[PDB]
Formats: sequence, structure tokens, C-alpha cells
Amino acid sequence: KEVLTFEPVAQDMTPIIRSALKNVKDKDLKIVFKKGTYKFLPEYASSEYRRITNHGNGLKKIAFSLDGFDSVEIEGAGSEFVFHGQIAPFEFYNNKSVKVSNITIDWDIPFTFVAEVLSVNEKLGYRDVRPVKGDHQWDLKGGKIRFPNVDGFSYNYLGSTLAWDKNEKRVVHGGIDSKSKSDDVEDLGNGVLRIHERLKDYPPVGSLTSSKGDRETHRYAPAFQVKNSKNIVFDNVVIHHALGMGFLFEKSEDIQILNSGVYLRDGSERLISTTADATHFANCKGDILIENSRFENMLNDGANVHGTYTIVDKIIDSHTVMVKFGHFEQTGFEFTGQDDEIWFIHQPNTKRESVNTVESVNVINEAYTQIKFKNRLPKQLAKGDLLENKTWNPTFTMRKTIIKNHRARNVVLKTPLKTVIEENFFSSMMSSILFRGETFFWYESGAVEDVLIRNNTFDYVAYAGKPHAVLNITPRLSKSFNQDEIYDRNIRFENNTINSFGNRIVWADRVGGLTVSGNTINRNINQPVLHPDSPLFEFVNSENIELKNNTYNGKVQRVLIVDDSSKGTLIDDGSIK
Ligand SMILES: O=S(=O)(O)OC[C@H]1O[C@H](O[C@H]2[C@@H](O)[C@@H](CO)O[C@@H](O[C@@H]3[C@H](O)[C@@H](OS(=O)(=O)O)[C@@H](O)O[C@@H]3COS(=O)(=O)O)[C@@H]2OS(=O)(=O)O)[C@H](O)[C@@H](O)[C@H]1O
Ligand SMILES: [Cl-]
Ligand SMILES: [Cl-]
Ligand SMILES: [Cl-]
Ligand SMILES: [Mg+2]
Repeated sequence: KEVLTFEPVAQDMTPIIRSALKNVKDKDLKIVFKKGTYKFLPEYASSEYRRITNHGNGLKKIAFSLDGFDSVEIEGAGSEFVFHGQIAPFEFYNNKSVKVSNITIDWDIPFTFVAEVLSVNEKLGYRDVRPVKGDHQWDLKGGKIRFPNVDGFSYNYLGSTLAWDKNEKRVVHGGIDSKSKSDDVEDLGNGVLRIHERLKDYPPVGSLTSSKGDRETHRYAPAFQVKNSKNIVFDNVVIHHALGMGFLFEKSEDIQILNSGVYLRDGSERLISTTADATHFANCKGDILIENSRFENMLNDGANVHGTYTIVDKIIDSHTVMVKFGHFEQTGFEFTGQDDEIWFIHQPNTKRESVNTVESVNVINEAYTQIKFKNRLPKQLAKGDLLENKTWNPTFTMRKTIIKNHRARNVVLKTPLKTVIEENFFSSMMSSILFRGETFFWYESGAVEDVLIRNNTFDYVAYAGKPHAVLNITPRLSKSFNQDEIYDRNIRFENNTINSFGNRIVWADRVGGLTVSGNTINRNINQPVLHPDSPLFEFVNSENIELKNNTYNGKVQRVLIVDDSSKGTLIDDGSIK
């Protein structure tokens, strides 16, 4: 077992880490840093081609690459790691044990463009903004905004854009995603720019506008990428910035995120923490635990545990099938391997039909995968059918965690195993707890079968411009399948406290078995209703839904909209009338 210790010696700690890690020999490694501020530039960092799920594949500059260890541990001892430019901070590949603790990750210059809106003129089609200085970087060239101008990199445009409250640093009431692609930006002095373009929906005056950049290149790498690893623990790990997601896990087992978080540094002038999901679990298995954590100010979901839906392309023989990935950012994923159990899904039935076990895998390219099974393939297997990995599905538990003030759903649950969401504080612009089985555009599996959401606090939920709800069960499946079959099952929403401004509470679609009990709804938020006459609960094409011992306080609101199919099995004790 080797133990490497480091001090803040040089202004760029990348070459020292690269050389020390390159000469490691044993399979048990521990790295200790004396508490200080370490800076890492990508200029002299190692470069490898990487396949990153829900990110863009390509050549990556990597600061910490740890591959093949029996156990690897990184002790930061409260150190702060400052990164620069387009770089991947940490990569943990093929490790039977991973532990990172007591560390803070940030960038010297963030890859965002934040500006305060001064005035908006919809008639002429321009907006006057004052960019926040802080540690942001930007300039003008060719009548176009260039940012962040780090190591010669700059996005073509501001890209997708959102309005934020300057005081609370959260998405504004009724805020929606803007897309800024302006070609004419003027400098009026005063540190004020006039951006010429006719937006569909303009940001409010006084709000702060966030911009991540071009959609094609802003997902460079997550702060942490864990691939094919087991027994991973993150303890007291804070992420202030990342050119992508915060914690990304691919095909891993027994993951723990404790006392960690992704949020803004207090006293700073930053608006966004991570440009993508805070935590992400793609086809993991074993157990996943998130406890005593805090995720805010991300540009995407707080958590998404899900698997991959692959599409049958061709039948090779009686035991071999070739599948294709559905989403462009899913190509290169390690879908399956030997001894994996796989669910077969035949059009137009959305349910898991049969199970088979993989014998071998022949990867043709990043898009197509040839799978040979131990048993005979289903006789009805045809092109367009789906494969879902049965082995790689985790149990999920999120408790005593804070998720607020960011642009997405709070928690997205797509695992068929036992899921427990308890004792959390939640606040979401969009839906808070979302279920979206997707075979239309994202191809993310996870029809659920055991989910429990109890004793949580929901405050200021679903204040986006588009309609949402605290608990939103809305699968989006390909039209090659029937659109009225039961998809999700056995979801319980118990003993929660919802502070409402007039938002939907529960919107269920194709749920089989849904218990909404013991909840207290408090109409105590002084915010205007964005979708008038929206009911607390709406159910469509569902079965065996039960309302029981719920309480509503405040101004009256429409209670229930239900289709004739789910009404035949709905149990309503009239606790809210
Ligand atoms: O199946 S889902 O759980 O619903 O989605 C899986 C992905 O979730 C994350 O990213 C998407 C998520 O934030 C979603 C929430 O509504 O919005 C998506 O945006 C898409 C488009 O990508 C976006 O255009 S652009 O190219 O990003 O500029 C815009 O058209 O809005 C849509 C849908 O949003 S909405 O209907 O207006 O509410 C997010 O896509 S993404 O930001 O481009 O990645 C997650 O980060 C993904 O990896 C998937 O897990
Ligand atoms: Cl060097
Ligand atoms: Cl790779
Ligand atoms: Cl009650
Ligand atoms: Mg990718």
C-alpha cells in the first residue's frame, strides 16, 4: 500500500500530480494533501479519449485519473482544489474501493455569463444587461459576446438562458428557458451591453440571467466520473463549479454521498454551481445512499438514478441481437456484459416481458452493440423492441438532504428496486419528485416498483412557467407502444408538508397503486398562480389510487381532476373537499 503526500509547492500542481500518479505500482493507494489551496491547469495534464454518459465524448484533459486500483483514497483534509479551463478533475475507473473526503472543488473562472437585466424593449427586439464582474470573464469581438475566453476557448453564443432572482439566487417565479443566439451586441459604456435579438419570452427587469454556452460543447466533463467501481464513498466533498455534472456514476455499485454538496460559495458573486446534474447514477447497482447533503444552484437535476433503454436493430442468430443507443450522448456507454440479466420489451407492450442472461458482448462501435445470450432469444423479438438491463439497477435512499434554488426537478427516480426519500427539505422550480420513463428521446429506463416518499418538507415547489407538480408521474414513451398501459407501480407519498402558492401537488399518469396519505398542504406562499384552476391532484389512466387523511389549509383550490378509468379504482376518504 502506497501513501503519497503533497504540499502546495508550485503554482500549477498538475505536473506534480501527473508524474507521481504515473509511477504508482501497488493496487492500494492513498493520497493526502496538507490543507491548502491547490491550483490545477490543463496545459500539462494527461489527455485520453473518454466516453462520458449524458456528456460529450472526446479527448479530455484529466487532472486526477485513477484506474485499476483495489482501493484508492484521497484525503483532502479541508483543502480547496481550484481548476482552470476545460478539464476533468477526477476519474475513478475500475476500482474495487473509492473514497474521497474533505475537499472543495471550484474554478478560477467559471464557464458562465451572468448579467443583470436593466431594460427590455419587445417592440425593437433588444435587452440591456450589465454583466456581473466577480471572477467572470468576457469581452466583445465581431459584434458578438465571447466568454469565458479561457485558454483560447469561447462559446459561439450565450446558449440556453434563464432568469434568476438577484436576492435569493433562485429561478424567478414563472421563469422559463430562454435561448439566446444574438449576433449583434453593442457596448454602451457603463459596463452595459445591448443584446439585439427578438426573444420568445424576455427576462424580467432586475433578474439575473444565466448562460451556460453552446449546447454542443458545454458538457465537457463532470467534477467526478466513477465508472465500473464498487464501494465508493464521498464524505464532506463540496463542488462549487464543474463543466458538467457534479457526481456522475456509470455502472458502479454501493455508492455513498455523505456530508457532501454542490452549491455556491458564500460571499461570492457566482450564480450557478454546476452546469448540469448535481448527482447522476447511470445503470448502477447495489445500494445508493445520499445523506446529510446539500445541492443548490445547479443548471439541472439534483439527482437522477436511471438505466439505459437500447433499441433492437437486427437479429443476428437464435442467441445474438444487435442493439443501438437512442440518445447521442449515450453512445459509448458500457451497456452490459457477461452474466448480466436483461429485460426484453416487445412493441407495443411497455411491460418487461422476459429475462435472459448475457454470455458475451461484441461492441461494434459506440452506437451499436452485439449481445450473445446464454438462452434462446424471444421468438417475437423484432426491430424496434427494447432491451433493459435487469442486473444494473440500484436501491436508492436520500435522507436528511437539502435540494433547493436550481433549474430542474429535485429528484428523478427511475429504478425498479426499493427507493426511500425521507426527511428531506425540497424546493424546485420544476417538479420536485419526477418519474419519467423515456423511450421517445432520452431512452432512460426505470419503470419503478417500490418507492416511498415520507416525512419530507416541500417549500416553494413548481413555480416554473411550464406546468409541474410536487409529485409528477409522467412517462413519455414511443408511439410504437400503447400510450395507456400501466407503467409505474407501488408509489407512496406519506406524511409530507407542502407549502403551496397554488401549484399542483400530484400529477399521475399510468400509475398502478398510488397512496397519498398523511400530507398537510399549506397555502401560505404569497406568489401569483401561473396556471389558473389547476387541481391539487390529477390522475389519468391509472389504477388503485388512494387519498387518505390529507389536510389542506388556505384559500380554496380545485381538488381533483380524474379520468373515468382511474376513478373506478380511486379511494377518496374526503379528507380534502
Ligand atoms: O427523461 S428526463 O428525465 O425528462 O430527461 C433526462 C435528461 O435530464 C437532464 O437534462 C434535461 C432536463 O433538464 C429537462 C428538464 O425538463 O430539460 C432538458 O432540456 C430539453 C432540451 O435539451 C432543451 O434544449 S437545449 O438543447 O438544452 O438548449 C430545451 O428544449 O428544453 C428541453 C426540455 O425541457 S422543458 O420541456 O422546456 O422543460 C434537459 O436536457 S439537457 O439540459 O440538454 O441535458 C439531464 O441533464 C440529461 O442528461 C438527461 O438525464
Ligand atoms: Cl510537466
Ligand atoms: Cl472511456
Ligand atoms: Cl394530516
Ligand atoms: Mg456521452
